[PDB]
Amino acid sequence: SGFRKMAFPSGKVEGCMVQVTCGTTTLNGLWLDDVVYCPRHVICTSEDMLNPNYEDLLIRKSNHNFLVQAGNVQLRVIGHSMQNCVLKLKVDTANPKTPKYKFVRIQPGQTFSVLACYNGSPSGVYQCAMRPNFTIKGSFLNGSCGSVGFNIDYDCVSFCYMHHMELPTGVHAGTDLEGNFYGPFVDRQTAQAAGTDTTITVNVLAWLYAAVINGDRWFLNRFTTTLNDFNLVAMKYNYEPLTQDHVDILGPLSAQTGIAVLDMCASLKELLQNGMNGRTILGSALLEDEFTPFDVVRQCSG
Amino acid sequence: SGFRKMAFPSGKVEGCMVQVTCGTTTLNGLWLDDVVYCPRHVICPNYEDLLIRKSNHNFLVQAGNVQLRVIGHSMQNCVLKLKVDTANPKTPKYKFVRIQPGQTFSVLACYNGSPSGVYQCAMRPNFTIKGSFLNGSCGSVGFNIDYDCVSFCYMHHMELPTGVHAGTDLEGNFYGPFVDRQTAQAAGTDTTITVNVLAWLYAAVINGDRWFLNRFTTTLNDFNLVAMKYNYEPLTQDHVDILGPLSAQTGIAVLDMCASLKELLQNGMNGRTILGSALLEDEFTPFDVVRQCSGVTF
Ligand SMILES: COCCN1Cc2ccc(Cl)cc2[C@H](C(=O)Nc2cncc3ccccc23)C1
Ligand SMILES: [Cl-]
Repeated sequence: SGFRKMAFPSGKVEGCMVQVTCGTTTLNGLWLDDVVYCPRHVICTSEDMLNPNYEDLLIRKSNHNFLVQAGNVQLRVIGHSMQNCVLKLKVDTANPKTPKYKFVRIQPGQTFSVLACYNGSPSGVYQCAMRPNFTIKGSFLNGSCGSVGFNIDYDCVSFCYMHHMELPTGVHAGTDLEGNFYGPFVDRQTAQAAGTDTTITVNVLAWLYAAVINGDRWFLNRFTTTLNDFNLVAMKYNYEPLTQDHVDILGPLSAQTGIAVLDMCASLKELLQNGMNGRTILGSALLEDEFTPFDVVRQCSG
Repeated sequence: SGFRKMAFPSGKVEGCMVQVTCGTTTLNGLWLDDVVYCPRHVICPNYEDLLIRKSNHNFLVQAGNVQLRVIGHSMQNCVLKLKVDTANPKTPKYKFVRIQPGQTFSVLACYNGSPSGVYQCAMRPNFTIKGSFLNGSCGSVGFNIDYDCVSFCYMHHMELPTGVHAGTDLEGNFYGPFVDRQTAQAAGTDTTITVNVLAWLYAAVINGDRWFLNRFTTTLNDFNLVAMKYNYEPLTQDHVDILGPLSAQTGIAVLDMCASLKELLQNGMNGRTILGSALLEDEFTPFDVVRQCSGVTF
């Protein structure tokens, strides 16, 4: 029993964190084999931030301008290339602690663990989700740039996020490990804003199935709904549209508990209408949307 | 910006998890130097009578794919200490510490000697933990990281009928009035960790949430009369002293923040949230708030 927001063990990722220094700027890098991946804005200075020409800034750099630190040992940079908004620093030593890894691009609603780092040193780990507005509600201070998000399904580390910036609302923007940003964001200090955020419907439904598996059935009702009538109601509460793919993905949880997806949808409809009325679901007074159907299956069963 | 339930990096602890098998039972062990620590119920009760019948070769210890050979065994309260032939090369700088209720820690939940997840939790005033554990999770450990030193504070033993968890410190002494036996046991009535809620209200202020603040103050005695009415733990002068740095950083006296908490308890949140929560959060200590709102590394 018990349902906690659970992060992956960070050990495999800690053994890859390095500190990257270019001039006055210091941030984190990911050392995998003989390459250190870090945000390309490490080469940017004071005025070179509203409209930086990264190709023009990088051509002025030599390998010895980049100081890379792995614990107390300094790594020697022997090459550099840019791939979108990531800088790839070729180093003269391959990381012996390199785990079995993959670079994956995630879709909104997917979850991942974050190893928050400062000066190449890991300070904490937490679980979070790619919001539908492509931002993450993380916990990051100055110097956390270059921190990474990951999942460790089986013995392999899937890197899915690298942190680049904080938006004026306090939420965070970053890229996949190939340097492509999530969302309409740019690694420029221009006026940017996160779009209106919505609730991840498929995730809330998965968390309601987790509550049923853990013995909580107070919110269930004798009603069902059509998928169309559910979406019309859900849109009014700023909930993401629920698709037929989401219904198919909730299939295993539906068969395990004996509650049809559209039956669970009717219960969510009623929760949105009534609120909780002094009650909680899995120790929460709000509807939790940062657990996917896969996360529920993983923690509630294996 | 941002305030998350943050666990310590588990790397140093992952390198210590092993699988312990005795007869039909399989659980986790903590391999530090040449000793593997695990719950004594792996041999299951008269534990002295059960242990005298076991030989070293009855305990199968697995470290990844490598098998460790047991060369001795002894009991220390409710922990079994299996002497092994090989010292763990991944042994970190460590200490065994006993924590007090209200103190927080990271839990590296494991199954079959393999770490599967890490989460943050607190020792409840009723000495239970609201964890997330399944069958096979026994022997999973709780820890804090202090500079480069890992302080092990918890070893999981059992789940109570309410779904909450009971375990011991690494010296085998249980937290709470629990016993390691299949019998009728219940967690006592739980209370809210007042000093922790106040620390989390200071974290909300640092993150720009000030709606709950007011012009009022209270006496420590008048606050404790109200707090006792709402199943909150008594707030002591030590708690007030510990909240000092957060009070000076935000400019809100502890008894001023206590007057805000009094109004939240009597009047509720009124459709509003604090740090994305509609309930008052009590599993962040004043030190957890300071460490996260300053970014200290390990
Ligand atoms: C206060 O001045 C911040 C200026 N930042 C402007 C900016 C613009 C584009 C890009 Cl890609 C990076 C940045 C930098 C940035 O977002 N850094 C930070 C990251 N993550 C949390 C941060 C919390 C606080 C501070 C800074 C954070 C620096
Ligand atoms: Cl995905």
